Amino acid sequence: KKRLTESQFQEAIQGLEVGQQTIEIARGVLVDGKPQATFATSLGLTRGAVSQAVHRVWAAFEDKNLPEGYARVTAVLPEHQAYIVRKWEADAKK
Amino acid sequence: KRLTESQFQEAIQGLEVGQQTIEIARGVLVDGKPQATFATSLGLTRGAVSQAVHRVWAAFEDKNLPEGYARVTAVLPEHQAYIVRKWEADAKKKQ
DNA sequence: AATGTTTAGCTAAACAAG
DNA sequence: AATGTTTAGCTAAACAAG
Repeated sequence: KKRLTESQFQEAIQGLEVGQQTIEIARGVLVDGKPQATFATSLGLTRGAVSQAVHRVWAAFEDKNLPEGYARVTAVLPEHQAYIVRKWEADAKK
Repeated sequence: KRLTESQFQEAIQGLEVGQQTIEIARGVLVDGKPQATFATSLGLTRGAVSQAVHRVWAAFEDKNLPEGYARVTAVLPEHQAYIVRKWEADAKKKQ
């Protein structure tokens, strides 16, 4: 169970193109710790829809909290360079 | 954007794709038909037909990269992101 | 007018976790 | 059994270009 403080939630949704329903679901789950099931029930949504709603806000938070100084990069690379990049990632993981 | 039937089959190889999307994508990319023809015939929105074409085109773009090349995404220290950006230019210059 | 695009958001239903 | 995740495929409706 991923959780956010209100401060972290405010950061997550600042500038985010997100509707009121998604905000309410995400706050209830991530900030208040309520089950996603409660919103699926009350809003007449599939479990997958509620899962995606929480994920949209979580993903936004993650994008604003990358390690200090780090950049996301995407590139088409030859085999040996692609290997090096994946190994930088793998070694950073563990 | 246009494809031969061979390129089209390459595009969809290993792709999870249903026949309706295959029909739309072939019609547009291979046979050169407007997307509009499929929105009408299949009762779909324009955006659905546009996405259908996109799903197969994107798959083709990945298959059609040079042998041994791959699209990688990573979150890295700035200096390593810099190295990757340079490599990306080196690869473009070679191709 | 006509045609094609973008993306937040949702479905279906298999799947993964609890 | 209940609950949460994934993703090709869909719409909505606003935007892009002619």
